Amino acid sequence: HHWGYGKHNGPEHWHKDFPIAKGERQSPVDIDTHTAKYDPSLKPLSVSYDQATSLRILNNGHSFQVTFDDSQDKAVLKGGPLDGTYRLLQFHFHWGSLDGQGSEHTVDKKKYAAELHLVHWNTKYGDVGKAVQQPDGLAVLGIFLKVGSAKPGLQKVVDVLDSIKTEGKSADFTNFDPRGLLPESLDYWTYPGSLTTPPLAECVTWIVLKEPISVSSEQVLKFRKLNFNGEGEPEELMVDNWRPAQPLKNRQIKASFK
Ligand SMILES: [N]S(=O)(=O)[C][C][C][C][C][C]C123[B@]45[B@@]67[B@@]89[C@]1%10B81%11B698B746B814B562B%10%1143
Ligand SMILES: [Zn+2]
Repeated sequence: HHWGYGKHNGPEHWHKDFPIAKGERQSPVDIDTHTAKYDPSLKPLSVSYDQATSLRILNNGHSFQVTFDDSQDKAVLKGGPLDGTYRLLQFHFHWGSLDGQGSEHTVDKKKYAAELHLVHWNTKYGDVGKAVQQPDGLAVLGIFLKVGSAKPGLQKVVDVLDSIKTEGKSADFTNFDPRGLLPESLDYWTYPGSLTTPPLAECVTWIVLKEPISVSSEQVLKFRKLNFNGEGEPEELMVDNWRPAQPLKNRQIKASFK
């Protein structure tokens, strides 16, 4: 049992191969908006994506991901709760079988239809493998998706998903601008946590934006046509690829806004 999201290999099984699943700083979590403290010392987040170079889009058996050139400081996250500079490696999504679930973080127990993660790693550690071994190695920018109006900036992604239906498939995905996926406000919540997929490493500063983006029903329906399986294996829709909320334990969620 390679891990997944089903009855026999899903999140409640992960601790057997990855014991840190039951650790002290696991993600995602419920963001209780009334308990999160406004921290007037938190800086605005700096998102510098003007020089981003997308490379490929890939179905990895658990999500689909757009990968970027992280060999230079072209698309970087700085400021906010972070020290130093974090390079964009990839983005991917988590989504549901229906619109009432799909997000990993929840807000006062509310689930969104999907959640976008933009994954960045701290350049002081030189590469992402080294960064995942450090408590401040990664910064993941989390954006909620609700269903309503279409997101134009998402359409270029949606339109190539038919070409990466099954696990292992990839395609050229150049000149994609991730600025088109961002909401107006960069107000955020932040807390120390983990990767939400194996190996569940406790290396992430989470930055979760308050404002969701709206996507259309037709856009999310295309997510739901992807397959967890490889080509030629029984077809199993890539849906509900989200880890549930984990215990907060001894952590404080801080808000950038009043
Ligand atoms: N859902 S989420 O946003 O929390 C997920 C972020 C996963 C980022 C990739 C980290 C990795 B995985 B293990 B070690 C590092 B080296 B090897 B494989 B390579 B990938 B890279
Ligand atoms: Zn993720």
